[PDB]
Amino acid sequence: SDLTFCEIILMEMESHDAAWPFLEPVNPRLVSGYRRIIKNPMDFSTMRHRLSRGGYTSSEEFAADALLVFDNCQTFNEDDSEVGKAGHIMRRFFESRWEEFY
Ligand SMILES: CCc1c(-c2csc(N3CCNC[C@@H]3C(=O)NCC(C)(C)C)n2)[nH]c(C)c1C(C)=O
Ligand SMILES: [Mg+2]
Repeated sequence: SDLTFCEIILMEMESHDAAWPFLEPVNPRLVSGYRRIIKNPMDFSTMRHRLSRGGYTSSEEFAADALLVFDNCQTFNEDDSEVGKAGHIMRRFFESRWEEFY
């Protein structure tokens, strides 16, 4: 039941217009300094894969990964960059959906 809500939230994030920076892992070969600055990368497909194999024991673990996506986004990208702007939309979306489930 805890995992049901995560499937709904993850499905909605995956299909969101603003999800485009977060659908796949950042390729550090293409992004100078990413490996240096971001210690714990995370993205929606990594969450999908972990959800698929049953690798989340609780919804709190799922939310930790979601928040990590947006913490990494704000650590690496300017708030007015295209990726930063998309990350703020996605972060607010996640927080608001998470709250109306718990
Ligand atoms: C800015 C990199 C980044 C992305 C991301 C995922 S798809 C994407 N793009 C697609 C089309 N044009 C804009 C941009 C792009 O390819 N720019 C060229 C590079 C910089 C890849 C050489 N960007 N997602 C996250 C979370 C990122 C970071 C650094 O946090
Ligand atoms: Mg926080």
